Amino acid sequence: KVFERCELARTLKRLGMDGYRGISLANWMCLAKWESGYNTRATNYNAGDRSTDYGAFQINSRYWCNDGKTPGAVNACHLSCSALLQDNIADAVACAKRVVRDPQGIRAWVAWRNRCQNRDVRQYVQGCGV
Repeated sequence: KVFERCELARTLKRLGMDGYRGISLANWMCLAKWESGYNTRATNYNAGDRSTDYGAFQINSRYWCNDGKTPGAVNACHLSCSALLQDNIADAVACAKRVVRDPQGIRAWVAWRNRCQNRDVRQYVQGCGV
C-alpha cells in the first residue's frame, strides 16, 4: 500500500510515534518518505552483503527481522520480514520503535542523516492535523 502523506501522519500519531525516544513525528515522516516513498511493499536487496531492506521504513534483515537467507542474521524485532510488507503498518511501527531503542536512535538509517538531519522537516506534517 502507498500511503498518502497526511493519512500516514495521522496513523503514526495514533500508533504513538510522536516523540518516541525523543523523535518527532515529522522526522519519522521524513524517514518514511526517503526510504520508500510511503510504500509498505518496498523491498531492496543489498547484493554487497546479502541482506534485504523491508517495507515503509526499509528495516534490514541482518539485525531486525528474519527472512532466513541473510547470513549471520539476528531477529531483534522477533518478526518474520514478511510482517513488514503488510498494508497494516502496526508491526513495522513496533519494529521501528525497537530499532531506535539502540544507542544510535534515528541515526541508524543513513538516509535520515542525508535527507532529514538539520533540515526543516515541518513540511512533512503541515496541514495533516497532527
